[PDB]
Amino acid sequence: VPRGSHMLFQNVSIAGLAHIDAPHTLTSKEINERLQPTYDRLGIKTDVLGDVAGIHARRLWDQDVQASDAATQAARKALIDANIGIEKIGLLINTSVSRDYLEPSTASIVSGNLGVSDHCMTFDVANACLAFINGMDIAARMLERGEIDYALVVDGETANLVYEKTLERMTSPDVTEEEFRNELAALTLGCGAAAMVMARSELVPDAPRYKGGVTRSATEWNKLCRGNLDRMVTDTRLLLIEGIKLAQKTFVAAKQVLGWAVEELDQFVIHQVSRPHTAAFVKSFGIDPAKVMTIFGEHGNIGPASVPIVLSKLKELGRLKKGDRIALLGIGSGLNCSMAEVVW
Amino acid sequence: MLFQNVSIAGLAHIDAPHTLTSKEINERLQPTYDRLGIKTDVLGDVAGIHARRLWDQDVQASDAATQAARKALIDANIGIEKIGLLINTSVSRDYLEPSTASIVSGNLGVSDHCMTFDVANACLAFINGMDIAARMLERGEIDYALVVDGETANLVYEKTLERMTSPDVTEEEFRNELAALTLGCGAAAMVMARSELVPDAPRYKGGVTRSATEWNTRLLLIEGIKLAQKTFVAAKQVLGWAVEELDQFVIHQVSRPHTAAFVKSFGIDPAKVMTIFGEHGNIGPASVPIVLSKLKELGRLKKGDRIALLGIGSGLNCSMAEVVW
Repeated sequence: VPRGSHMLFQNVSIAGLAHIDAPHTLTSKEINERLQPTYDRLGIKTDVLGDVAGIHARRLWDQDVQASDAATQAARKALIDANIGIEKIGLLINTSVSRDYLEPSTASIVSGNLGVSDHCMTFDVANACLAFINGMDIAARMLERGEIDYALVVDGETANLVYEKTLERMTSPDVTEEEFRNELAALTLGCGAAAMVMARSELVPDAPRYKGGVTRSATEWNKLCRGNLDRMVTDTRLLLIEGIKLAQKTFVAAKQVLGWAVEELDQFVIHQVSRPHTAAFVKSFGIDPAKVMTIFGEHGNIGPASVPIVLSKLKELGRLKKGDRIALLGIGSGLNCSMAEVVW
Repeated sequence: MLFQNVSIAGLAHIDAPHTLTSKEINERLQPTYDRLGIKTDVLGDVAGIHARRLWDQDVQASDAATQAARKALIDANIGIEKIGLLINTSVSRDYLEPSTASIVSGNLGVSDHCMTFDVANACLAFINGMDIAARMLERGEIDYALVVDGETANLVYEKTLERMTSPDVTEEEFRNELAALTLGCGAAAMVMARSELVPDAPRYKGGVTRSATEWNTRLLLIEGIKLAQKTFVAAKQVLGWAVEELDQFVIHQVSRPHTAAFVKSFGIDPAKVMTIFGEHGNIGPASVPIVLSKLKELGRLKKGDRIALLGIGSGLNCSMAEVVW
């Protein structure tokens, strides 16, 4: 019986993938030492970072590293992984939450750094921690159509400033319990970068395929997590609960359009938000935890770069083999939930 | 191949309510002009910007984009429940996270199927957003899309005026900051749709982009125009473009010198280039759709009119697209 493609992407591949780990380690132990007087004043006796959130360390850049710098570093690495020159790139999309300026785009700055040709289309996409997937989808539609041969999706996150200013606010003798709780999740963020080269499958016959997938939203929850360059406020409780509710809705759609059943997927590359988020997600959908790599523990939450960083790390570790069915998914501020598939 | 089944179902713009005249601004800058020995009225006489609009205090980009979106929905005569994609393309943004799109969408009450995100690309983003939406519409992923753009500049004026009139500011800094005093507030939204749903609606054909990211305001001019020429050459090949066959050019709204340079370089009839920066200043990526909406509202657009949407944006980037009314 002839069936439709369910609008999944055809002939779109992943030609190259790379990640950058930021150089300076900041441990939760050091952070707690700094916060201890405030903990004591608030009567907080558990390690809310290392034991509850499950984050033991995260990485930071130097103060003077911009989103675009980190993104550029990842891009050059991904180009090498794809064994192609920048002159072949017809589209470059930057998907980071971190941003150099209001304008021009961070993508234009990265493109300038790399030396893209005058045919290269560039722009930023912003959608909290799901934007890398959005950028992949945007690139995929052009590649499928045959408009371009290769695309770069890039993402550099700088959390230095938010750490600096949050730690200052959270150690004020005047800080309230409410503001402390509001800003706590900022201390689970991490720096890092990722880049991906995507291509028409014709050019890279043995490369992984990207099929795309599905999205559902609950934009009535757009206030749950709000962040600027120096401050992030989060309702962690509702983020968790409403996130899981939305994911259940998305999974139903995934089953319909992707044919997903959890036992048949080989890897789940998921949003890296916290141990409790991960535990709840895995438990909600009856996922085998062995199929869910996490990096939150030593890198924290790297926003929209998290997913591709985890994928790149799976690649470098030799965890992925030809034929493996890889679920890429995330819940991001919005609220939004996207689920997509890669066949290695 | 150009897009064959992508149409414009609805279009609206919002003019911001408060006028700040350049004469009013100038009275505040006079002492500083004198100090630097300038003498020239850069805003009024050079840039040709005599006024711009400002929102009420505490209007956010999302608020302005929401007002426009509601008006565009009415223009399209559809309910919010029909929207499957909402893209926000504004330079102004409420936060880094979440997207300004999600906030506008929460204000409108979009459905749980509605995909949203922001696109940022200086003054070109609306055209980028249209193109992204067109691709989804064409593939049958959605039936209707909103592309929205709300720009706020209130804070810019307060901050910049104070800063530029402070002691020790150089002629260099002062002139750079004058540029900020050409920015205006405003909003626009467009409903795009699959054509079989809206026969007789204008059709979006798509377009071309060229970039000069090596260039990353007097230079913005010449280099931008050079980039535009390159882009127009490409446009000729994908769109069948010839200057004399286009009925309107809807362009980035930056200044008189930018506009005159563009018109002269391409040998365009200035009557085919509506401008609004005289009264509204530079509204960033909202400028193009605001001008298109004003042309529509004013009865300037006729069935079969061939319309060039184009912008020269920071990057440098240049994008051109065609709408057939």
